[PDB]
Amino acid sequence: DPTIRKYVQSWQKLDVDEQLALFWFIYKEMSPAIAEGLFNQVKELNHEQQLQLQRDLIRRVDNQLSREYGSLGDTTKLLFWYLLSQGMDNATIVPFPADYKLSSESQELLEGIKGLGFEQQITLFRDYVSPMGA
Ligand SMILES: CC1=C(/C=C/C(C)=C/C=C/C(C)=C/C=C/C=C(C)/C=C/C=C(C)/C=C/C2=C(C)CCCC2(C)C)C(C)(C)CCC1
Repeated sequence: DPTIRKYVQSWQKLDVDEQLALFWFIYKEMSPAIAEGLFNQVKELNHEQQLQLQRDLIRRVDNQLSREYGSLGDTTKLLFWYLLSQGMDNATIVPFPADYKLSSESQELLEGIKGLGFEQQITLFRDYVSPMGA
């Protein structure tokens, strides 16, 4: 389980967009009210602002939405990130680009994360999204 922190640290060394790409592809290889609430504030924005929030959450930017995120529990935070992925498959959230290919480093992490067990993956994801926001 020290290997989980290494995934988190490796994940946190990538570019912000690279991080979001890795998170999205993992989603393709696979408290709710509070999450649905924050999720509504997201899809109520313009598609561009939807992108800037997710970046701002990874960058720990200090704004109102990041503060709300940062004030939630780990479970809610991860559920929020799930509803974002669902909102993207349903075209509710700004879509993901087809022509994006993962860096050599990212594809290594992904296959490495494909090796972990479902519960270690959940543990990984919770720790990755837990310190985001403000
Ligand atoms: C590419 C790019 C972009 C974008 C991107 C994005 C936007 C992404 C996103 C991504 C995402 C948005 C992702 C997500 C993910 C999610 C996930 C991965 C989730 C998971 C979850 C889970 C795992 C859960 C579990 C559970 C529950 C539900 C609760 C408790 C119990 C259990 C455990 C069952 C742009 C446009 C700028 C362009 C350039 C770059």
